[PDB]
This record gives sequence, structure tokens and C-alpha cells, in this order.
Amino acid sequence: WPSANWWQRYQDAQLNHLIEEALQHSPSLCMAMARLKGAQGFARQAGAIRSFDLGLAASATESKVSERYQSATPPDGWNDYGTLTLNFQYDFDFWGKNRAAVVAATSELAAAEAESVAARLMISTSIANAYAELARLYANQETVHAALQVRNKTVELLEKRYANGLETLGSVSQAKAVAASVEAELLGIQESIQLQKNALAALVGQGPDRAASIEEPHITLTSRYVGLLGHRADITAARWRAEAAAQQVGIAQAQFYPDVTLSAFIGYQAFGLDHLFDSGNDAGAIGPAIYLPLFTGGRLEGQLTSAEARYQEAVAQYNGTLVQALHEIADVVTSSQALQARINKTEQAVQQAEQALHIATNRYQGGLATYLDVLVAEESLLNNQRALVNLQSRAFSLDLALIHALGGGFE
Amino acid sequence: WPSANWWQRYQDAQLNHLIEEALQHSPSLCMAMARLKGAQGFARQAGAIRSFDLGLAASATESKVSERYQSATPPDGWNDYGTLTLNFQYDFDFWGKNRAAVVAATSELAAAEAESVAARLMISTSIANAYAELARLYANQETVHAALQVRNKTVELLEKRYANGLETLGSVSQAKAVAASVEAELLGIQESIQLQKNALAALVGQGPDRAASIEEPHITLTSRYVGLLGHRADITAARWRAEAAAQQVGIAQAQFYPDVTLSAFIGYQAFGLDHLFDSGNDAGAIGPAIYLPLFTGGRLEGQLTSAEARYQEAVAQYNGTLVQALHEIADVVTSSQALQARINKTEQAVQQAEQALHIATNRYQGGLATYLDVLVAEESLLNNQRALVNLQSRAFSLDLALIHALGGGFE
Amino acid sequence: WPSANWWQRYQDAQLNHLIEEALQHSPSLCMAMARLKGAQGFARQAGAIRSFDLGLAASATESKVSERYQSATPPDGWNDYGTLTLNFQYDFDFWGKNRAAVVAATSELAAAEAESVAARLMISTSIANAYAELARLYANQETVHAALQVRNKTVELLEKRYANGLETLGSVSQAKAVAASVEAELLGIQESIQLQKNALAALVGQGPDRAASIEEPHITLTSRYVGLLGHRADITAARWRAEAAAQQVGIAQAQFYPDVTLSAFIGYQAFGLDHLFDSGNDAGAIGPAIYLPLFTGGRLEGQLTSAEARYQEAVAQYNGTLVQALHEIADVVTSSQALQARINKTEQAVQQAEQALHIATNRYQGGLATYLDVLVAEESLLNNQRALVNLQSRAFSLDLALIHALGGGFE
Ligand SMILES: CCCCCCCCO[C@H]1O[C@H](CO)[C@@H](O)[C@H](O)[C@H]1O
Ligand SMILES: CCCCCCCCO[C@H]1O[C@H](CO)[C@@H](O)[C@H](O)[C@H]1O
Ligand SMILES: CCCCCCCCO[C@H]1O[C@H](CO)[C@@H](O)[C@H](O)[C@H]1O
Ligand SMILES: [Hg+2]
Ligand SMILES: [Hg+2]
Ligand SMILES: [Hg+2]
Ligand SMILES: [Hg+2]
Ligand SMILES: [Hg+2]
Ligand SMILES: [Hg+2]
Repeated sequence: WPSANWWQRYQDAQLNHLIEEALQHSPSLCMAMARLKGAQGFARQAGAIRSFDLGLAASATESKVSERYQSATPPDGWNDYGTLTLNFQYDFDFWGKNRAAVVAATSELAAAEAESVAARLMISTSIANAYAELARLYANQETVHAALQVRNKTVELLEKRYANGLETLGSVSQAKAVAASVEAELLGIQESIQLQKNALAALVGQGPDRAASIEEPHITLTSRYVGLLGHRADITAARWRAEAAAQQVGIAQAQFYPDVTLSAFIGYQAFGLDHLFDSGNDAGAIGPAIYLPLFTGGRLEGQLTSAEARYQEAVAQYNGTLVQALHEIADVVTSSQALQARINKTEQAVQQAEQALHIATNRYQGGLATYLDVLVAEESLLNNQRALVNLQSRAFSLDLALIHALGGGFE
Repeated sequence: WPSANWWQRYQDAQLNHLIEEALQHSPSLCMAMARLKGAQGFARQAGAIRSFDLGLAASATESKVSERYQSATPPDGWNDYGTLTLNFQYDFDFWGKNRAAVVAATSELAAAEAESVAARLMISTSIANAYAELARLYANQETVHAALQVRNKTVELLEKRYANGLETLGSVSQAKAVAASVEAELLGIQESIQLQKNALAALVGQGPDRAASIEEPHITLTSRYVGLLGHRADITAARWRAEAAAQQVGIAQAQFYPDVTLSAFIGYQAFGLDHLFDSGNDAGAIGPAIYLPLFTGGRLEGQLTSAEARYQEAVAQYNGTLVQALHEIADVVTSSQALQARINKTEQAVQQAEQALHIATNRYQGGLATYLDVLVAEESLLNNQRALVNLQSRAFSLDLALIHALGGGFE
Repeated sequence: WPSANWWQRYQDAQLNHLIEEALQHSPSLCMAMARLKGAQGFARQAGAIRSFDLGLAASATESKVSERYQSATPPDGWNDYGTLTLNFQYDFDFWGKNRAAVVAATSELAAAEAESVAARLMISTSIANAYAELARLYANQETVHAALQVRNKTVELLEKRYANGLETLGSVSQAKAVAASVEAELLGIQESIQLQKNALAALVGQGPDRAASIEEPHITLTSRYVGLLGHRADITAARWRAEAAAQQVGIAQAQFYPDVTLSAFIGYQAFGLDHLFDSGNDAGAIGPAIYLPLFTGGRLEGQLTSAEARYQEAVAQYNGTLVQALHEIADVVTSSQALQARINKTEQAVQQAEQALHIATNRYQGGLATYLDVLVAEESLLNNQRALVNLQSRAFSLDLALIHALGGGFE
């Protein structure tokens, strides 16, 4: 199914180059890279909760103690003190709170990894879809330009006839109005082409000088040959975020249980900075502490409610993502299955209108039909030719819609 | 005005069932439920600030004191100590800071309650609007299919005539081009119908198998029979959020004032863990503390500026919501008042075009008018019939727009 | 180039008044003001990190000390204690962490200042663009109303003719269908005009009574006469945010280095509240402390990774903004350069169609051409006249697009 570099299947080295440029260096690329690195840093920070912490502390203080407060034998006046210690703290994690925190953070990272794939897909498909439109525009340009050549040929026939007393000025004027209108349409298409090149340049992270070297597409379209949702990075990301939320419910539950910590220090403390290192002025301690909240008035309880709510939200978000992915795939299937008959009937309208015009103009070049018959046929032909070109372009768009709906093929 | 289950007024048990399904269980539903529960948990957490807090603390420590630091008679060497205490803390709230915090949180909850109603409205109206489009599509299907039957009948008349030397091949070819084009339009409509069923399935939280049982709508539209803004949950929510912001200004102001707290503990402390419970090794304390910031270099001041700014923003947000609600209601009124005359003139175009076609085809079936007169009339008729069906559908859309603009009728 | 009050160049005091109203008082205005004040408050709060902090603390405690814990000569029973102190804290900032924090906050403020300019631009251009559409609608109203007068004149000619046996009922019916359709189009345009007035009222922060005094625009369009990006407030804001992020990388780096603080207090502490102020019960201290983290298990490291990621994101965001601004300017140039030829060819279609109609109707008023020739010409004329009016309106839209792309002229 969809390749990793799936755009290569269209055999357009243009398209290949545009996507390749965007995926090597472009702002959308860099932002996606950055957002993944962010999640990596966040995961790293979270994992620290399961380590011990070590720090060095030192102080020098000039202090005067109250004479009648907490010491029966306080030193007199202002004296200097110093300390210099190595300090240690470790949280025991008896209920798994901190482990759950790390699982939540790593689940977020897994979601971030999936989102980086989704970002690659969003870049490549945004370019391919813009390219599809460029191709559609160039097709409409060819169709309208060819019609213009004909409209001009009709004016000049009708003018030669009018000159020889074989046609009216009304017909001539109408034909000139038709030709001017078709040319106006062509100019609009040509503007759109250039606008679309500008957009492609921006999509690949470049200024508008990149647009100057964009040429007519040459796309080769080949027919291809619930279980279909496993390459959807959005579903994967939402899965992992629902896992992270579940873990956060666990954290909130574990906050009701005793927290057991271990602290320690070792170093020197002295009355007199010049005595900091004297024999006997070492100090140290180690021991566990436990804290058990007994009544918080709603803090622990409310936090648990909020964590449950976030889990429920995340599950609903996952469900929504599944529903939306199935909708997207269902639509691609619907439209893909409808396309051939649409094209078929529109081809038939083109061909019958082309016959109509051929007969109308033969008859005109021989004085049996009016100019009006020609105008009506010309208009019907052009309208159907444009409809056809747009449906042919739709085949490419639908192939791209399938690739998007399947989530690409990054692997 | 708008009922609680307002969609029932259209007398389409289909529509009723789709909305009912979505409101019983669907991802959009669940996310809305979850976001309300979240606000409930947040409110619960906030209310804790006005309670006292109670906790149990215990520790066992092996400690060596410096010989010449803070004790004139320090114990020698490394000794074991233990503590086990019940701890209590209460913030007095003399300036109402904490009360304002709870008012802010409960105001947010009231806003969240209003937003849950808005979410129900967004679900039901999104479904009804998608349904409106489904109905419009089925109407265009009937209109275009009926026209197709006629186009085919015209081909086969013109072919019988051409066969008998009474018509040209040009006419025949044009008529076939017209019929193929009308059929191509029909196929496009039929695709849209299926796409719209897919969308309805997704809107009610279901996979695309739900779409398979969606049938043609049968909507019954009945005419109905600043003060009109009280069912707007968005205005209510913004109201309450502006209240919450106002309270937060109060909090920021109160941070300049003295904070008075009460702390207490009771328990046991001992040199020697085996002596933890000995007579005389109980320890306890109670008392108030007061802290008054005297200079913070911009922390309190900046926090007040930020809180005032948030209030101003929230008031502007409320004002914007009022303006937008009035715009929405004004537009519904504008369009509702315009609709009948639009329909009237478009009905007149339909009927006159239908007469034109009838005369053109009678005249054709008797050799007085061209095929061209028939083509022009057929085209004019179909264009006007589609315009009419779209305006008739607009009546339903406008009724739904009114319900949305009034904020529904949940009560 | 673009003035500060650039809309004045269109010489429409209407437009001037609408924009002026919105910029004096409107919800969008107020929200923008509020968001700037917020950033000001945040900057103020951040700057506090470089000041010292002063506070007053007092306590009164009833306390019972354990007999055999930490004092060899503990007081007996429950006794009262009091304290009353002035407390001082100052962070030294040897590595520039706190300075970087303030630079980051002031850079955010500079970005907020730029965004307030962008908000002014978004307000004025949203109004001008809505006004452009209002003008376009009024032009289409004039064009369609004038065509309607003609369509009605054609019905009544064809009816007088049909009455005298000189025309068919088919022609009459077709002409009536055409007129009804043109009137239906007019009614739709008139609805749109009123909807557009409603939108303008909302855009200037007013209820729908403001819409009642909005009249036909009278815009005067005058031709004007990478380096072009310096008035883009979005680029400026993104610049400053990338600076703020860079500083935050510095903060994260500086967190690995020793933190040196200074603390002090002075006051009174006493056993016996009635002795709080007794000679010798003063207490005080001053001194520096240093903390150096030695191992944090990923906290410092992960924070640095996250800060680098945010910098990278912000740089990419800046780059994206540059690319998007260049795209916007490139499009304005593309479309501006295309416009004249589009208008020219469309003017030619109008004029030739107008000749066609004139000849068709002269010939009709003299029995040489059919009604059909008239219908075809009338339709072609109207279609081209509307296309022209829309292209003329486009000239105004493009001028506004240029002003937007250049970022206005606030100075
Ligand atoms: C990473 C280094 C950790 C060890 C720090 C040990 C600090 C205290 O250590 C010391 O202090 C005394 C007072 O001078 C001496 O009497 C000692 O012999 C000595 O062990
Ligand atoms: C919720 C329980 C709160 C009460 C805890 C009281 C702890 C201290 O209580 C005690 O400690 C002493 C030392 O053993 C005794 O001499 C006592 O008679 C006793 O009151
Ligand atoms: C802003 C005011 C700062 C100064 C506070 C000084 C508090 C301690 O000050 C004092 O305490 C004693 C005990 O009564 C006396 O013996 C003193 O003479 C006196 O200096
Ligand atoms: Hg990057
Ligand atoms: Hg990069
Ligand atoms: Hg739920
Ligand atoms: Hg649910
Ligand atoms: Hg404001
Ligand atoms: Hg304001």
C-alpha cells in the first residue's frame, strides 16, 4: 500500500524534488522536529522523579541569638557561623505514584513521536495537494487556450462573411464578446497558476524565487491493486495520550497514600568560620520521613475528579479520532467508487458536444445553420471539457486522499 | 419558542433518532461531559483553600551534631531520633482573598455548566444542519433525475425524427450531450448524498455502517408564530468568566495585605526511638503567624496589573459575545424576512419556464420551432427548479439558524 | 507607502467613521489593549526577580518541648513565645540567570507591543475588506437592477407583439421566466447587502442598529506610485519571541551553576510574649548561602533540552512568518500585475456583448431576428457586466491586500 516516499509513485521528479526540499529543511519541518525534541526533554525531566538528588550547600552567617528565647546558654552578641554540606534526597515510591508519572511522560513522548510522523504526512500531502491543483490549473489552461484559438478562428470567419454580406454584425459582435470572455477566463487561470506556484514555494519553505522554476506537472497515475487504521499516527497518538491520562488517575489515587522519603546530609557546621573544619565539627544525618494527608478539604479529592475527567476526555478524544478516521476512509471509498461513472458520462457529453459543434460549423461553413447553433455548441463543448479535466484531476486528488486517510506509509 | 428537544418539531423520526443517539453516547458528548466534570474537580480543589488541613508526619533519623556549632552541650556521636506528629494548618482569610478564590472557581464552574449546554446545542444543530443538507441533496436528486427522464425522451424523439429526415444530426448530438451532462450531474449529486450520509454517521459517533441505514428525510416545516438573548449559554459563560476575573483582581489586591495563618501540631519526639512514647516526650504547639510583604520589586504590583488586564479582557470577551449574538440574530431575521419574496420570484421563473418548455416542445412535436428553443427552455427550467429547491431547503436552514441564534431551549 | 490612517486615502468618510469607531471603543480593540496590559504586568512581575524582597513576620506560639529530644535543659510544660522580624532576601545572579529572565520577559513585552499593532491592522483591514464587499454588492445591485428594467421592457414589447399576432406565447413565457429570475437575483443581492451591513455593524462593536445608517460606499481608488518587510508586526513579534527563547536557553544553562543568595533578618524573639521587647531579646542574622546541584537525574538536563527545543521552534516560527509574509506580498504583486489585462478583456466582452444586444433588439423591433438572439445577447451582456464589476472591486481588494501584506503604516 502507501510507500514511505509514496509521492514517487507519480513519476514526477518535480513533485519529488518539492517534497524532498520541504522534508530536508523548511519551517514546518523544523517546528515538528522541535516539538519532538521538546517532548524528549519533558520525558527526561519526568524520569528524574525516580532518581535520587544530590546537591552541595554552604553558608556563612553573622548571627545574634535572643538571650531568652530557645537557648538557656546562648552565645553573646553577633557571631560568625559557617556550614558546608552534601545533601541527598530520595522519594521511595511505595505506591507507584512516581513510576506512573514516568509512564505518563513516556506515553506522551510516544504520542509526540507519532505526531512527528503525522507532521511529515501533513507536509508531504499539503505539497502534493497543492501540486494536484497546479496540474488541474495547467489542464484548464490548455483547454481554455485551445478553445480561445477556435473562438478567434470563428470571429475571423464571421468577419469575412459579414464583409461579403453573408452574416450580420450582431453575430460578429457576439463572437467577439465570446472570444474576449474566453481570453479573460484564460488570464484568470494564468493568474491562478502563478498564485499556485507562489503557494508551492511557501509550502516548501522558500521565498517566491523558487516559484520561478516551477513548471507544468507531469503526473503518472496508476490504479493501485477498521483493520486499515494502523498507519494512522493520529490514532496512535490519541491512544498513548489516553494511556498517559490513565496513569495520571493512578497518580491522583496514590496521593491519598503515605509518602515515604529519605534524606541525608554530611558536612561541617561551626561557630567560627575559621573552625569549620575542626575535629568534631562534622555533622550528618540520615533517615526516612513519612507524610500521610488526613484531611485536605477537597484538594486530593478534587484532583482525583479532575484526573478522572481528563482520562474520560482522552478516551473520548481517541474514540472521536477513530470515528473521524473511519469517516475519512469511507469518503475516499465513496468518491473513488463514484469517479469512473462520472468521468464516463462526462466523456460522453464532451464527445457528443464535439460532434454537435463539428456538424454546426460544417453546416455554417455551408449556409444551413446559424451562428447561434455554433455558439451553443462551442459553449456546451468547453463547459464539458472543463468538467472532464476537473474529474481527471480528481482521480489524482482521490489517490492523495487515500494516502492521507491511511496515514501514509512511514515505516 | 425553541423546545428542549426542539428537533422534534420537524416530525422526522429519523432526525430524532440521529440526534438522540448522539446525545446518549458519542465522542463529542463524552468530551463535553468530561470537560464539565473537570471544572467540578477544579471547583472542589479550589474550595479546599477555605478548609483547614490535617496530616500525619513521622521520621526516624540517625544524626551526629557538630560539637561547636549551635549547642553548648551536644550529644556525642551518631544517635537515633524519632518523631511522630499530627500537623494542622489553617489560613484565616481576613481580607477575603481565599473566599474570592472560591468565588472565582465556582464562577468558572457556572461557566462550564453553560458551556455543557452550548455543547449539547453544537451537537444537535451540527446534526440538524447536516440533515438539512442531506434533504437538499435528495431534492436536487429528484429534480435532476426527473429532468434526466425528459432529456432521454428528447433524444429518442430527435433520433426518430432524424431517422425520418425531419431533424439534423447536430441536434441529435447536442441532445445526447445535454442528457449525458444531466446524468453526470445526477451522479455527482448521488455521490454527495452518500458523502453526506457518511458525515451524519460520524456526527453521531458512529462508523460508516450507520450511514447504510440513513434514508431520505421527511421534514415538516411549520411557521413559528436584545431581550432575546437569555438562552445564549455563550453569553452566560462569558458573564461568569468576567465575574471570575473580577474576583481574581480582588485576590491580587488582597495579596498586598497581611496573611494570617494558624499552625499546630501534637505528637512525640525523642532521642532514642525506643523512647518515642516515654512520659515527657510529647511535644506540641499552636499559634498564629502573620506575614506582610513590604517590598517585592514588582511581583505584587505586576500580578495586580496582569489580573486587571485579564478582567478587562474578559469584559471585552463578554461584550464581543453580545455583539456576535446580536449579529447572528440580526442575520436570521434579515434572511428570514427576505426568503418569501425570493421563493416567490423563483417560483414564477419556474412556472414561466415550464410554460416556455411546454410551448417549445408542442411546437417541436409539430414542426414550427427548432430543437434550440427546446434546449434553451429545458435548461432555463432546470436551473430555476434547482434554485427553487435550494430556497425551499433554505427555509429549513433558517429555522435551524434561529434555534442556534436563540441558543436553543434547554431548560 | 501605507499611511498610519491609510483608509483615509479612499476618500470615503463612511469608511473613515466605521474604522475610527472600531479603533476608539469596540470589543476587539479592548481585548487587544488588555492583552498588551497583560504582557506589561508579566514584565513587571519578571523584573522583580532582580530586586531584593522585604517582609514583616510575626508569630505567637504556645509550645511544649519534648523533655528528651534536642535540648538538655528544656523548659517545662506549655509556654508562650513570640517573634516579630523584618526579613530580607536577595539573589546574587552571578551567572546572569535572572537577568536573562528579565530579558526574556521584556522581549515578550516587545512582541506583545508588536502584536497590539497587528491587532489594530486586523481590525481596520477586516472592516475595509467587509466594506469592499459591501461596495461590490451595491455595484452588482446597480447592474442587476438596470438589467431588470430592461427585462421588464422586453416582456412588455413581446406581449404587445404576441397580442398583435407577431410573436409566440413561448417567447413571452421565456421572457417572463428571464425577468423573474433576474428579479430573484436582485432580491438575493439585496439580502446580501443587508447581511453585509449587519457584519460591518458587528465588526465595529455595535449592535444591528448601527447597520441601519450604513449607506452605499463611495470609494476613490488612486494608483499608488525582502526589504519590504519592516512594517510587519508579525515578523517583529516572532523575532522578539525567538530572542526570549534564546534567553531561556541561557537560563537553563545557568541552572547548572551555583546559586548564591543573601538572607537577613532583624527583630525580636522571646520566651514570654510580655518579654518580646526586653533588652537582649533582639535577634538578627545576615549571610550568603550557595547551592550547587550535583546530580538531579535528568531534571536540569531535560529542562535544557526543552529550552533548546523551544528556541528551535521559535526560530522556525520566525522563518515561517518570513516565508508566509513573502508569499502574501508575492501574491499581491501577482494579482495586481494580472488585473489590468483581465479588466481589459472583460471590458471588451461587455462592449461587444452590448453591441450584440443593440443589434439583436433593433433587428427584433423590425422583424429580422428572433427573441432567442435577444435572450442570448442579454444573458451574455449581464454575465460580462457582473464579471467586470467584480474585477473593478478586485482593484480595491488588492489595494487593501497590499496594505495588509506590508503590515500597514503604524509609526
Ligand atoms: C563527597 C565527600 C563526602 C565526605 C565529606 C565528609 C565531611 C566530614 O568529614 C570529616 O570531618 C571531620 C571534622 O574535620 C573530621 O574529624 C573527619 O575525620 C572527617 O571524616
Ligand atoms: C489524634 C490523636 C491526637 C493525640 C496525640 C497525643 C500524643 C501525645 O500524648 C501523650 O504523650 C505522652 C508521652 O507518652 C504522655 O505522657 C501522655 O499522657 C499523652 O497525652
Ligand atoms: C525597620 C526597623 C528595623 C529595626 C528593628 C530593630 C529591632 C531590634 O532592636 C532593638 O532590640 C532590643 C531589644 O529590645 C534593644 O536592646 C535595642 O536597643 C534595639 O536596637
Ligand atoms: Hg528544527
Ligand atoms: Hg531543522
Ligand atoms: Hg464522558
Ligand atoms: Hg460518555
Ligand atoms: Hg480594554
Ligand atoms: Hg477599551
